[PDB]
Amino acid sequence: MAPVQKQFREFHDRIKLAQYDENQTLRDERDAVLTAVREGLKKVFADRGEAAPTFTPFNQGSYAMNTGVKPLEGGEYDIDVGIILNIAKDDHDPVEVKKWIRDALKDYGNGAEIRRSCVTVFKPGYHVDLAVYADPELSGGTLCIAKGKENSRLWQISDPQGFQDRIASKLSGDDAAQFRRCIRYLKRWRDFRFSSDGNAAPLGIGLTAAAYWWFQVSKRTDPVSQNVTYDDRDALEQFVQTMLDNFHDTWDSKDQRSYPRLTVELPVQPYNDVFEKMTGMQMESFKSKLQALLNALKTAKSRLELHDACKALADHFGSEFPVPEK
Ligand SMILES: O=c1ccn([C@@H]2O[C@H](COP(=O)(O)NP(=O)(O)OP(=O)(O)O)[C@@H](O)[C@H]2O)c(=O)[nH]1
Ligand SMILES: O=c1ccn([C@@H]2O[C@H](COP(=O)(O)NP(=O)(O)OP(=O)(O)O)[C@@H](O)[C@H]2O)c(=O)[nH]1
Repeated sequence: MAPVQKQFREFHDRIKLAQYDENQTLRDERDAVLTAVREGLKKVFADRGEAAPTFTPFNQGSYAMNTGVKPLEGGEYDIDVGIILNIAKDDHDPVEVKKWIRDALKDYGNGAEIRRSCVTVFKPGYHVDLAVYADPELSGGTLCIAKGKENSRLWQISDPQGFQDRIASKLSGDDAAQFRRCIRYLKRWRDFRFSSDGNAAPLGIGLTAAAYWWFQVSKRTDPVSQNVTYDDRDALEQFVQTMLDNFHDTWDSKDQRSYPRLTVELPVQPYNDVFEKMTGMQMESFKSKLQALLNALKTAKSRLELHDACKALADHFGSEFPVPEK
């Protein structure tokens, strides 16, 4: 077994949150918000004199892709769900359609909100993000998400299920398990080391897309038993180094200097840079913490004391990373 592998797997056990298909609590919180939208929609449509449109829900985000992590103590997790309304996109305003959902949920938990890319509804210790789509069958065969706020506002080409397929299909079996563990490791690193300023934090979807582009399996196959052991520390080292290698100095005419920028395109429509909202200064801070994480992964390979190897990693991963006594 690889150095620190046992402690990586124990860390993984502590940070993992079970996917929808394995998690009754998340399925119930999801389904309660879905019910709340159906009932809520009757109310909104009683003023327009016809049946509210029906919707088809589907799982999205980390609990659909089995890349979910528990929040830090007193943080919130996000349940992500898509609803495809039985509407033609050209017949309705995206913000109008997101308004229906917001007003449907106005009086659910601590209220609803219209975001650039979703309607978010707040409850204790978690929020639910409802991506709102028009019917492809009614909208010229494309799946379009409702983008923009009151203060702003389009139907944008979207492919959440294609993204989810890409993440599921990149690898299989125990190879795909290491891939998923390494996404979760970086999500906990993100939560632990970007807690000062949430806006500066690399989005979960960006770490997932980065893994899609750049993650490589690390495993060794015994010359005798042919028995296979995974090396998460080495997989993470190679993955982090590859991300660092893809930062590019980018000139900023206002500040008259360069900032290092990591561009991570979604591998499906709309193929946008998921990190495009991060400022140059937030990118410089992201790069420096990634470099510090890389340095710790290399130190952890070289320590004679397992205590010192694990301590070096706990400095970047936080309180759930096991540190054996010296
Ligand atoms: O397909 C999609 C796309 C987007 N989303 C949801 O959209 C959210 C992305 O976050 P956001 O873009 O909706 N937030 P925003 O209002 O732009 O913040 P800011 O302008 O800085 O003040 C995420 O929480 C996703 O879960 C989906 O759920 N599904
Ligand atoms: O830019 C994009 C593109 C796509 N999506 C879509 O939104 C869904 C996930 O929504 P999300 O933004 O919450 N991503 P997630 O993986 O849950 O990060 P995290 O909560 O930190 O673990 C996915 O099914 C994507 O297809 C976005 O949210 N943003």
